[PDB]
Amino acid sequence: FKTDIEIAQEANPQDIRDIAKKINLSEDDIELYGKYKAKIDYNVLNRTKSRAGKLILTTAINPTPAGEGKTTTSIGVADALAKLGKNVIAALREPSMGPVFGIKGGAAGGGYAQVVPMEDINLHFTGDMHAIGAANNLLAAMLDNHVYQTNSLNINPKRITWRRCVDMNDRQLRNVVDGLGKKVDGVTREDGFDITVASEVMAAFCLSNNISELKENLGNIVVAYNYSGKPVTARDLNAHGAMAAILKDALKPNLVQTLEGTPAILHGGPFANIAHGCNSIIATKMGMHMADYVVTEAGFGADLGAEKFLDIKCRKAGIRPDAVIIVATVRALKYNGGVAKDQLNNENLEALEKGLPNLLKHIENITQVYKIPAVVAINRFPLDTDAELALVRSKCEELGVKVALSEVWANGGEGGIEVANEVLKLIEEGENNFEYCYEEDMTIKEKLNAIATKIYGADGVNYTKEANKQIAELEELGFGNLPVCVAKTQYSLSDDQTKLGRPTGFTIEVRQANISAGAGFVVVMTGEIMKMPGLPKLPAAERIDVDENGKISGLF
Amino acid sequence: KTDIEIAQEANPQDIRDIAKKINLSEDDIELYGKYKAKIDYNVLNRTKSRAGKLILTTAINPTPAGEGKTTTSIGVADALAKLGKNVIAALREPSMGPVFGIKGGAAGGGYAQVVPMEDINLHFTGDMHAIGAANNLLAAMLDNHVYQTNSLNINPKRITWRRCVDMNDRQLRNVVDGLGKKVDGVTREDGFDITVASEVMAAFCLSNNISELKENLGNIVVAYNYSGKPVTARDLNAHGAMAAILKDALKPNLVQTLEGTPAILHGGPFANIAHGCNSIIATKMGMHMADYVVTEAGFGADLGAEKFLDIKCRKAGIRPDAVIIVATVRALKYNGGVAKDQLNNENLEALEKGLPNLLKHIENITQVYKIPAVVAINRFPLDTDAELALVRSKCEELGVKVALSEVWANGGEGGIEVANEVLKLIEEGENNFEYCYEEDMTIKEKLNAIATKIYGADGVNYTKEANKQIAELEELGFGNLPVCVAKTQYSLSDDQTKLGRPTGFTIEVRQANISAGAGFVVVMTGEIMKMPGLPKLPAAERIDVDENGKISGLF
Repeated sequence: FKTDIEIAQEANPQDIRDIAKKINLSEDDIELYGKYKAKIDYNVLNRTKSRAGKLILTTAINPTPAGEGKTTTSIGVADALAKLGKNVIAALREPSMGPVFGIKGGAAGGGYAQVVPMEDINLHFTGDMHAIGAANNLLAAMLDNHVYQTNSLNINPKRITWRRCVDMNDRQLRNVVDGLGKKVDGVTREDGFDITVASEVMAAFCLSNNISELKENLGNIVVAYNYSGKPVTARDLNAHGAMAAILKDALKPNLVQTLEGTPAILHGGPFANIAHGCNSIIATKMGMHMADYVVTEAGFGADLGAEKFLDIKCRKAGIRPDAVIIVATVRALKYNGGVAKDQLNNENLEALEKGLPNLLKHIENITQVYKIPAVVAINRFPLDTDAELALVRSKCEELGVKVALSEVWANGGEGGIEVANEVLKLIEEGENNFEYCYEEDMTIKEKLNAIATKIYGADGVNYTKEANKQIAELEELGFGNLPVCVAKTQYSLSDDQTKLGRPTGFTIEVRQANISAGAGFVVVMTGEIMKMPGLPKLPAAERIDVDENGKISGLF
Repeated sequence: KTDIEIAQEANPQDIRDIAKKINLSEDDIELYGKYKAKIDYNVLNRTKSRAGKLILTTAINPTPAGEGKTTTSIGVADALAKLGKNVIAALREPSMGPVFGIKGGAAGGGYAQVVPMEDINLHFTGDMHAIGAANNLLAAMLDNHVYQTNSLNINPKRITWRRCVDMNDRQLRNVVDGLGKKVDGVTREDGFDITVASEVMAAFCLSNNISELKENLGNIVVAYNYSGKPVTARDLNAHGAMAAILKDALKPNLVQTLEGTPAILHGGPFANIAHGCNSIIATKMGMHMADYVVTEAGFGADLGAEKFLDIKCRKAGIRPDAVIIVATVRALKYNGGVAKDQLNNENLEALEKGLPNLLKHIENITQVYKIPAVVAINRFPLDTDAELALVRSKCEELGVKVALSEVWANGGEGGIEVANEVLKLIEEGENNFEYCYEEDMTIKEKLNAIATKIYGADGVNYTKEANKQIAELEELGFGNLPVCVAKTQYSLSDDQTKLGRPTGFTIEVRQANISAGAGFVVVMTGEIMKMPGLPKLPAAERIDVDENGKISGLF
């Protein structure tokens, strides 16, 4: 048994200039950040011909307390396709540095399906998070400056929605009052900080097809409302040009590699509840432009990440997945059947059949609602009996979807050959009549009803009085044509985190709706959301140390 | 031509070729593009030093118009390269915040610049972001400790640590945080500084290595307990994580001048509440990789040079071999009573009235610190030969040559006269370097030595709160540390209107604070703005990006 850090330290990563050569990138097309990291110039998309690569989307069932192994499968499949002689790129998200100092930080993946360098990725990496935060906080500085100087835009201070950010888990900054002191020290008002990955800049950063669309999206950001009730934008403050300049280099995707030398692109990392939870469009487009196959993923389960990948990202990017990988484990399905977190290692065919409807619902959503070829990837554990694996296979064969066993955590690309070959079969043969869940012409409530009934399995959607008032205001201002991003719990298809398996007779309770005009969707809240996490009693930072030679210990 | 046209028309060499000039291998540097690199600080442990000489560039008290101190440092470095010397220019990295308020600007000016100018003004190599992340992590765990248990018995009204952001945001000067539910923290007053004002930056620049950085960060006093005792970052188990955040940032950044001379940019603290010099690691790396190092200190010789010598050189164990004092005829005539609009006209009477300012800085460098000095005059076209002869005559009486500098328009060729006099001062080797005070003196004795010897004051006056704060610092054991005086830079006194060389004045001290991480006591003679504000029409409104990602409007 080797830890993930031991494995990353014993692997021999190639010079990134050689990794770039695998995808036909020259020295003038990349900017080095050391010998193991590089940023890819996004202008290469204009002076090279596209390869029209295939898009493979990795999703999973609803998260369980001790699983969440979507990324290990994405990397293993990418390494597997490389073993089979394919030109493949893995497209993933960059994690937030903040949580590393609270709860222990981890690898991009795990076991022998990792991305290297592990230490840099968890920390500053190539500086993307700092640039997003600087753009977010510049807009806030220019907003408060306008109100302080003249307020010729007639901004109402009690209606300012823009919040500052920091890449730290600091509960102290959730609710603040600033602008205190002398008359030269600003205008007093209530304010607050989010974690940087929660900023709307991050969502617009990840949903821009190029630098021109980024500057336009940043300008459309609604930061406040005037006394007449009309939105005030970053463009009204003449700030989006400076924000785009701060993000000029950050928008270049970051090129790294897996343990086996497979090219990997890490770019962006928004939330999967108040945002779409996918990596940037630029990274996915660049992969499809430079490679024949692209393996990407979406956060949480297929009811949240895959739904937002298809109904938000793919719509704005003009792309369509050719195959979908649905990751699940026998332990996770038995958890949906009533087994506690301590009894999962024992064989239980009865609870496996009670939790299996969860996997079956995600299969029906991908294959019958969106009409995309799918394959179930089971991360096999040693104590998984042949009767348990045969039951999951039989119930999935009834829906026309194969079940491939995955062992990428211990064997790397060799553990994903069975999944990769089934994906290649789904791409060559098998139909793809990709359909969205809803259409843009529908109203906000019609789109919410389409998601809850088709995807979640609910009978309908209920709204609070505040929700009905906010939604109607959005319709009057012209935001009813945009997609909706539902912020609900990930542990269940419903909004109740205890309804495991496949709930039926339930309804969705909507309590808040806000506009993210930069990214181009409406955030609909079905509960309370923590946009700024807190530090525990004993933060992981207390164990982090540096020796006399500059070597970091205690990160993991 | 503007500074951008000169920087855009220049052909910068690949940074790997610049590294070869200073005997750096490929494994000794980390590339940030082909024009920037970070130097592994571990090279100082596996290679032998060249024992390079240290050249300090300072100037007279700043004037509201001319500011060519950095331009002279770069021009002289290029001049020494012309003479066949192995030279490195060591300078500071500017703050990104002000770029969005007023203009962004060149590292230098004219034909004495450092390239790439766009990256230096913006994210550069990410050092500023790392300084801010460490500052804000310590603040997060400080508030977290009080929220969880407060077993250290921290008094919230006595928390001195402030958060930071690299933006000119006046809104964050005075805040109240910890509001809301019981899970949202402990309510208290707080505030933000600009990142370069953080104490992390001063300790970052005053650490000889990564081990000293982690120890200095641990000594940072963030608050006081109810018993009046200091609470440190080490008490919070925070300095290990802070040093990790700064592991790569502590590596000096390698760039180049317009003429290919190697240049190192690292650190940039304030020159009033801090020492206003670049990092010790950068200066040590320069002396380790080159035979001559040209560095500078912010503001005039009464502030930057005093803190470079009495703080930086003390903690680093180095001593400058020569000092360059930069001045202009317009600046000296400004100290003589001429307004900002009448400076282009000849005025030999006002030139003699403002010259005592330059003469005072010469006496401080040569007679108090006993360092060879040379005056570099950035010559303007309307400077008459009679004006240049008067400045020369008054300086020859003090035993200091006057060399004319034209590096702004001609580059290294304009600084050959300055460079040759520096080498002449160096080839003698006589080192009688003395500090202004000694560590065993008390805080009040150290302030009196600075005010009388350097500033020219009769003495130092203190308010009752200043006497109370200083006495508290003495009880806690901080009286053995150097002092960093935070006063106006436009005058030798604390009154910004007393130009020239004031005589009958006294220094008024109103507050004293401890920066135990950096290792000095900050003494203010007035109010200091640690968070600047945006103007009515910020330069950010002119910044734009085209369809290919080219930035316009930065300068």
